[PDB]
Amino acid sequence: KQYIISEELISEGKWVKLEKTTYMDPTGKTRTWESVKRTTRKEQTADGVAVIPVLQRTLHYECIVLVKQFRPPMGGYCIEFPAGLIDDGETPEAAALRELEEETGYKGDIAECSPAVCMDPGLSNCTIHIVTVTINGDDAENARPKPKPGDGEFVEVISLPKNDLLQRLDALVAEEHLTVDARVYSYALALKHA
Amino acid sequence: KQYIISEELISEGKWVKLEKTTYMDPTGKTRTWESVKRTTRKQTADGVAVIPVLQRTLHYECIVLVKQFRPPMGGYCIEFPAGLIDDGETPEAAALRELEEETGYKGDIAECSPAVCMDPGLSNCTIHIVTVTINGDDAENARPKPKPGDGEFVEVISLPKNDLLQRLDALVAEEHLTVDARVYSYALALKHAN
Ligand SMILES: COC(=O)[C@@H]1C[C@@H](O)CN1C(=O)c1ccco1
Ligand SMILES: [Mg+2]
Ligand SMILES: [Mg+2]
Ligand SMILES: [Mg+2]
Ligand SMILES: [Mg+2]
Repeated sequence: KQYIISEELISEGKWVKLEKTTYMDPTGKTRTWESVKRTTRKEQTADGVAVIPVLQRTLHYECIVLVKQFRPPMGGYCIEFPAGLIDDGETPEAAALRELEEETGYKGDIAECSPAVCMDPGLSNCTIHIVTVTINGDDAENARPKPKPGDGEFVEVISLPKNDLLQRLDALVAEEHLTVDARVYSYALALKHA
Repeated sequence: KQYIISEELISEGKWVKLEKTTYMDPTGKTRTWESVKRTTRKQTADGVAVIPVLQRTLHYECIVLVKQFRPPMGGYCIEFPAGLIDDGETPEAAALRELEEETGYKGDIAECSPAVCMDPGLSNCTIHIVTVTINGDDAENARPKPKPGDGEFVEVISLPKNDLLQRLDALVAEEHLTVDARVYSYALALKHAN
C-alpha cells in the first residue's frame, strides 16, 4: 500500500546527505519525511558489516570480541561489535573478516551472514550485514593479535565472556563515561534471557 | 585523549540536522567528521525500543514485533515497538506507552538499559532498550487495542522466542522486508546462547 513518490536532495556532504522524502500513506494521502542516507553506497548489498566475533579457546569460556573507539557523532567513546563499510566489489564476508583483522588483529572463520538489516529505519536508509565469525584462539595466528588500524583509526579491543556479557558491559558503563551500542546490548540481553 | 573541538551546522530540518564535527585525534592531529543529530532531544536518550515478550500459558513465549513502512528505507521494516521519549517522560513510561499505542498490549517493566547508541559512526542517536513482559492471559490483553498516533500505520507480528531467528529469515525470504539490526542481534544471541 505505501511507497516512495519522490526523494528531494536537501544537503549533501562527502559522506552523508539529507533528503526530503515524499511518500504515499495507506489512506491514499501524500506525506513527507526527513531522511538520512550515506553517499558511499554503490552496488554493495548494504553499507557496512558488523562482526559478531566468538573467540573460542581450549579450557576458556567463549568470549565476544568488542571494540572501543571515539565516535565523533557521539562526542565520546563507544563499545561496539567490530565493523566497517563494505568496499566496492567486496563481499560482506570478506569485509567482515577484513575489518575484524584490521580492528582486532584476529583472523576469524565465517559462521553465518545475515541478510541486510536496518540500522535506524525511522531516520536513515543505512544497512549492514551482521556476520558471525568464530576465532580459533588456539591457532598461533591469533596468539599475539595486533590491530592494523587504517588512517585515523584508533581502536581498543575488549573481549568479554559470553556467559556474563550483560553484567560485564554494565560494569564497564559503571566505571567510565562510555556508551554501549544498541546491537551489542540487544545481543547481551538475549544471552541473559535465553 | 580524543574530544570534540567544534561543531559546525551544515543543515537543519524540522526533525534532523547535519553537522561537521571537528575533533582531536589521539596523535594531536585535528580531523573532521560528518555527523547527524536529531533536533528533538531535550531526555536520557532520543527514544525507547521495547523488547516485549508475550507470555501465555500452554503456548510458546513470543516476542512481539511491528511492521511499518519506513520512508528512509523505501520499504517495510520489522522492528521492536519504539518511539521517541516525550519531554518530561521517563524511559519506562515511554516504553509502556509506545507498546500500547503500537501493539495494544499492556505490559510490565522487567529491566532497562542505559542509553545505547543507534549508529555511532553516523549519528548521536540513542535509545533505552526496555524489556517488558506481557501477561497474555489477562483480560486487558485479550483483544489488544492498538492506538496509533497521526500518520502511524503499524502491523503486529508475534514470533516464538525459541525460533526467532529462523522465523525472521523466513519473513525476509518470503515477504521482501528488512529486519531491524537490534531485532536480528537479539535473535542471533538467542541461538548463540549456552
Ligand atoms: C526468566 O524469565 C523472563 O521472563 C526473563 C527475565 C526478565 O529479565 C525478562 N525475561 C525475558 O525472557 C524477556 C522479556 C522480554 C524478552 O525476554
Ligand atoms: Mg570500524
Ligand atoms: Mg575499520
Ligand atoms: Mg514507533
Ligand atoms: Mg509512536
